[PDB]
Amino acid sequence: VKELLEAGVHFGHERKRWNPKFARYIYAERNGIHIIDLQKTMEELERTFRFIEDLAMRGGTILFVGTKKQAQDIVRMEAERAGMPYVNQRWLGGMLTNFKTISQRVHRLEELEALFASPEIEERPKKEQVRLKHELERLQKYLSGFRLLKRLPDAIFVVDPTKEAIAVREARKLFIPVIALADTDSDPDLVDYIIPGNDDAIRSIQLILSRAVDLIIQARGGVVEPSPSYA
RNA sequence: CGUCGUCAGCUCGUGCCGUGAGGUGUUGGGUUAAGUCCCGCAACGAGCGCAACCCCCGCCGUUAGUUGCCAGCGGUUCGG
Ligand SMILES: [Mg+2]
Ligand SMILES: [Mg+2]
Ligand SMILES: [Mg+2]
Ligand SMILES: [Mg+2]
Ligand SMILES: [Mg+2]
Ligand SMILES: [Mg+2]
Ligand SMILES: [Mg+2]
Ligand SMILES: [Mg+2]
Ligand SMILES: [Mg+2]
Ligand SMILES: [Mg+2]
Ligand SMILES: [Mg+2]
Ligand SMILES: [Mg+2]
Repeated sequence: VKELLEAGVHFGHERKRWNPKFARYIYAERNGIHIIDLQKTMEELERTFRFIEDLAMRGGTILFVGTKKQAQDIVRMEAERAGMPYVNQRWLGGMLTNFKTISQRVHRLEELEALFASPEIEERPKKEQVRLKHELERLQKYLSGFRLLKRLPDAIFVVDPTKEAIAVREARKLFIPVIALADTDSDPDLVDYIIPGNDDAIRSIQLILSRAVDLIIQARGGVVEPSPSYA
C-alpha cells in the first residue's frame, strides 16, 4: 500500500537544527537543508506498517497524536476514519500515566451529554445553563478524540516526536509502543517504529497518515478509496 | 472566646520533576471586593475558605381590618 513517489510530497526539510542521532537517516544537505534518504523512509515504512497491520487485525487501538497547527485537523480526519482515538488540541499531562484520573473527565463530558440531552430539569438557574454549556463546549475541545479511549492504548502514532515529547515519554514510561513520523530534528532512539520524513508540510502528513489508515481499515474488515484532504 | 483577619488564603488525591528536604498544581497574562472569573500551562481534579442559600432596610403586589387607619357621605357633646 506504501507507494514510491513520496518524493512528490516532502523528502524532508530543516537546515542544521538537527539531532545528530538522525544522521543515519539523511542523504545529504543540498539546499543547506537536511534531505532524508527516501530509501530509508521506504525500508522503515515496511517495518513500521507491518507492525501497524498486525496490530489492526488483532483489534487493538492506536492513539493518534498531533497538536501542531499543520497536523491539527488532518489527524482528526484520518483517525476518525479508523474510528480510533486521537488528541488534536492540547496534550494533557498524564493522559496515559494518570489515565483513570483524566478518564474521570470524560464521565463528566458523558454526564453532560445526558443532562443536556434534555430535559431532566431545565429548572436549573439561568446562570447555570450558560456555565455547563461552556463546560461541555470546553470539554468537547480537548476530550473529543480521547473519549473513544476507554482503556490504555496498545501503541501510539505521533506526527512530531519532538513537539510531542511528553506523549512519547508517557507511553514509553508505560512500555506502550511508539510509532512516529519524524524529521531530522527528532530523536530516533525514542521512537519504536519510525517514519523518517517531513513532519511539517500537510502534504507529507496526509500521505503517511491516510495511507496508514488504509492499512488499519483494510486489515480489520473491508477496504475503501480516497479520504478527505485539503490541497 | 480574643487576635492576626472578611485578610485570600490553607491544603489533599493521583500523575509529573528532585538522591532528598521539597517542587508542580496554587505559578504565569488579563480580571475581581475575593485562589472571583477568563486564557495559557505536566498537570487533572477535589476539599476547607470566597460567593450564594438566612435576617433587617429600600419599591411593588397578594392575603387580612382591630386594639390600627379616615379618602368620601351622614351625625359630630365639638375628641376618628
Ligand atoms: Mg519539525
Ligand atoms: Mg537539586
Ligand atoms: Mg521519585
Ligand atoms: Mg509536595
Ligand atoms: Mg502532589
Ligand atoms: Mg498557596
Ligand atoms: Mg505553594
Ligand atoms: Mg494570575
Ligand atoms: Mg473580600
Ligand atoms: Mg474558587
Ligand atoms: Mg493552572
Ligand atoms: Mg418598616
